[PDB]
Amino acid sequence: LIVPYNLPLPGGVVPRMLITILGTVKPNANRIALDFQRGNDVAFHFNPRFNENNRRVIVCNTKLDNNWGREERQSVFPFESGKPFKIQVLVEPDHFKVAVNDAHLLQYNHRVKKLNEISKLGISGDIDLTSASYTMI
Ligand SMILES: CO[C@H]1O[C@H](CO)[C@H](O)[C@H](OCc2cc3ccccc3oc2=O)[C@H]1OC(C)=O
Ligand SMILES: [Cl-]
Repeated sequence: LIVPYNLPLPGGVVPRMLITILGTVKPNANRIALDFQRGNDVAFHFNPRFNENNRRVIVCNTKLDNNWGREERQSVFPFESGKPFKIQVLVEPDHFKVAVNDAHLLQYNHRVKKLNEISKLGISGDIDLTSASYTMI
């Protein structure tokens, strides 16, 4: 698939929706980003950074009216340059739940509450993207 890739989420997200992204991190990658969007707002930005001051960190945040909010940072970093990955995002009633390579990684409490209006997922960064799909569990 071509990156950046836009995956429509028809009628928005709902609890029990599972999104699966398969790809390979490029050698010498700098960043990956998943952006769940509500129009111009970003309800959930998930942003692995491979070199922030010589550390690897995952930054999560929300953008409202063009302004970024308070960051939530995770130091557990399961991505590896050059290697294949699987990201699964499970929508639960109170948070997005993220697993990488079948291991739980983090939860992100819903700040944007109109879940039915979060109707696009943007996938970008230094990856080769193999597939991006959703199903209901
Ligand atoms: C406060 O802004 C930083 O932190 C934000 C999260 O709190 C975003 O990750 C944002 O990134 C959004 C962003 C970065 C980007 C980088 C390359 C290409 C396209 C990009 O599109 C973006 O929205 C960051 O901004 C910078 C300089 O990386
Ligand atoms: Cl809202």
